[PDB]
Amino acid sequence: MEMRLEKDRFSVNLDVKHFSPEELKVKVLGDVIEVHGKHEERQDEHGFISREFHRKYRIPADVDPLTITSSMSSDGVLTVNGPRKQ
Repeated sequence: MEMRLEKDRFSVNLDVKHFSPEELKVKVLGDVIEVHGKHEERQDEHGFISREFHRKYRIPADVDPLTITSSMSSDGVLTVNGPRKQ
């Protein structure tokens, strides 16, 4: 989901509730945030399921890639954020 852009901040949210933190990987390639999620076959309420996604976000030009950080909430939302340099 969301791509919030403040004057002095940068923040993107992603609903990854089906993936455990160990099943997710975030990589910063230049000005691109890459999020990869993959989980092997798992039983759920409906049957059995495996999933995989690869999401790419464009970072604003005024954001130092080195300052990008991330976090996961209890509600399974992944947030990637960084300070704006201007």
